[PDB]
Amino acid sequence: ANRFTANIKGLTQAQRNANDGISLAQTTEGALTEVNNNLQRIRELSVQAA
Amino acid sequence: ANRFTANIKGLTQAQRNANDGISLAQTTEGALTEVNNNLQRIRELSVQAA
Repeated sequence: ANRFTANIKGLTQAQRNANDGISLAQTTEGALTEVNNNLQRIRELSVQAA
Repeated sequence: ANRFTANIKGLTQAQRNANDGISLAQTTEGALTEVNNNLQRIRELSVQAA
C-alpha cells in the first residue's frame, strides 16, 4: 500500500506538466499566425510592383 | 487552403494590370487619328499644285 500511494502523486504532477506543455504550444502557434499574414501581404505587393 | 488564398490574392491584382494595359492602348489611338486627318489634307493640297 505504501508503494501504491508512492506511485499516485507522481502521476498527478505529470498531468500538471502536460498542461503546461499544451499552453506553450498554443502561444507559439499564435505568433506564427501573425508572421504568415505579413508574408501574404508581401506577396501581393510584389505582384503589384511587377 | 493557404495556397488557394495565395493565388486568389495574386490573381486579383493581375486582373488590374490588364486594365492598365487596355487604357494605354486606348489612349494612343486618339493621338493617331489626328495625324491621319492631317495627312489626308496634305495629299489633296498637293493634288491642286500639279
